[PDB]
Amino acid sequence: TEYKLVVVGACGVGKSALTIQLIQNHFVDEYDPTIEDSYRKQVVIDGETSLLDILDTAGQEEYSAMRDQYMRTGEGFLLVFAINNTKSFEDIHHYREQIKRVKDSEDVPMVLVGNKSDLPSRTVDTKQAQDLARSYGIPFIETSAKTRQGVDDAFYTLVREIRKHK
Ligand SMILES: *CCC(=O)N1CC(NC(=O)COc2ccc(Br)cc2C(=O)N2CC=C(c3ccccc3)C2)C1
Ligand SMILES: Nc1nc2c(ncn2[C@@H]2O[C@H](COP(=O)(O)OP(=O)(O)O)[C@@H](O)[C@H]2O)c(=O)[nH]1
Ligand SMILES: [Ca+2]
Ligand SMILES: [Ca+2]
Ligand SMILES: [Ca+2]
Repeated sequence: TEYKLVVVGACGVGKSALTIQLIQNHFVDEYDPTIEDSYRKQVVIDGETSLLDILDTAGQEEYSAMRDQYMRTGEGFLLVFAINNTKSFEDIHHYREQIKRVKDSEDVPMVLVGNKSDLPSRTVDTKQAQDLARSYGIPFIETSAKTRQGVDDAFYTLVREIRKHK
């Protein structure tokens, strides 16, 4: 079985860093903000293997029929913010609504990902993230692409969410 995962979130939250840690097991500090490529990876989850197709999104702050098309094939979404960036946590709501639009559906598999948990200076409290995730009916996973903490879990959890949805 194959699963199409899409990684979304505001500029600079760690979309590309998270994805490259999962795929290539290293942390990148300066990854081109315009590159929007897909990656492949077979993984074993709860005894069952899947081929993961992960679409790293980028682009400009704008509507794009082209991007809508690449994202409509997504079966699950990683909603990423950075714990030291309040604006990125506020954008989460807008990302979820855009997903609902492109998929014409309220119950798309999704996980909320609070990235950069290695950093000391957090502006977004765990409790606000937990309540937001609670209201959406989705899991919330803290991660650090730098240390690799939570990275497998973020993606593995999204796959479980997709599996349950069928
Ligand atoms: C630095 C490059 C980068 O990482 N960026 C730019 C920003 N790009 C987007 O968010 C692209 O637009 C979307 C991405 C993913 C989805 Br799902 C939907 C959309 C989209 O069409 N819109 C229009 C309104 C948007 C918005 C987002 C946040 C706050 C307010 C409005 C997203 C990430
Ligand atoms: N401390 C820390 N820095 C990160 C983490 N993830 C990404 N970064 C850095 O934050 C910046 C944004 O990363 P990037 O993945 O390019 O953001 P994107 O625009 O969402 O793809 C880069 O300089 C990364 O090296 C993390 O988990 N912890
Ligand atoms: Ca990127
Ligand atoms: Ca344009
Ligand atoms: Ca409808």
